[PDB]
Amino acid sequence: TYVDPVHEFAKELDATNISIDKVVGAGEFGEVCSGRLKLPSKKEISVAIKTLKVGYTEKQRRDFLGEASIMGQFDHPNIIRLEGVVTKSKPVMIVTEYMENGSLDSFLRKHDAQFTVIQLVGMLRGIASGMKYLSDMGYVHRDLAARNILINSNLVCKVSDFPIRWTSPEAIAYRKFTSASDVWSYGIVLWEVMSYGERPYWEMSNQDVIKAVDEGYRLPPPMDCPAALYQLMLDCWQKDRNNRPKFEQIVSILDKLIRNPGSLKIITSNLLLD
Repeated sequence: TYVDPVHEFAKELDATNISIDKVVGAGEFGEVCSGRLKLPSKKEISVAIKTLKVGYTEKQRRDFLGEASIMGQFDHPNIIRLEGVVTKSKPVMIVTEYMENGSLDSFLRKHDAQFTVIQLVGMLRGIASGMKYLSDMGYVHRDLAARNILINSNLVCKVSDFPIRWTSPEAIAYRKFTSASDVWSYGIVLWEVMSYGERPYWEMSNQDVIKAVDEGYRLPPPMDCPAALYQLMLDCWQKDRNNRPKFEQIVSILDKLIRNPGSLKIITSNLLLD
């Protein structure tokens, strides 16, 4: 079980063991960079590193470290790993799993139509497996989107970031956030992946995204989308949240498609009424 909140779930790292190799850019609370971490066993790994800005407020520090207090509760291959934090020296740091290929939406946009269907399904299965663990822990992510999935050098996808286009109708209507609203979001991620990082609902007015979805309109099948995967999207996007599949069921569906890749050969900016 997840517990809503730092040193209970995060290792205090010795800054001597951290080196910075490359500055990436600015983040919400400070700089973002990458580098290397020397583990207690002397193994050296690549890591992503985020710093808290100089002259931070106490609220900024709490909100920044709050990420680590959440991430550190999870230990799963498809959830970004927290290596630890530095708090006893400044700048304050959060050190996480290095992911060579960055955010999934931007990665896919660079590689439009360049992966096999089975490669894409493997990415999707990893995301679903991470979400099955989060939901098993009782954690509702609320921000599941391809931009919040990171992808490593071997194309393994992992949930990160601990949004009207990704939010279920009931969560928009009255803030009813449940694991079933994360399943809705997963359906949108499925569409994002099969579309190679197209923006869900493009740049439709937000009021129209809300109304169209309420009226029964759904994102159209991506080009060359397997029928099985478009059906899975529609299932994730059931109006009745109780009729959406559970994450365990999504993982099982994708595992069957991986085991029977022939099934993917059956193929299915305007919204379609469902």
